[PDB]
Amino acid sequence: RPDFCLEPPYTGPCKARIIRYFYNAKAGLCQTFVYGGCRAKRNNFKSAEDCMRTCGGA
Repeated sequence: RPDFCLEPPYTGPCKARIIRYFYNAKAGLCQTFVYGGCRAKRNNFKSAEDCMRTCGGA
């Protein structure tokens, strides 16, 4: 798994409330977080399947 899967979710400095998935490497699962709308990092996915495909295992 790519190293970016280990990074914490990044809301960023914008003020929107957009629900996105991130890979929680401590839990081994994709979970939701609030993205602010700009300056997304790589551990930020629009769907659970893309998140799991990119960063999981079981």
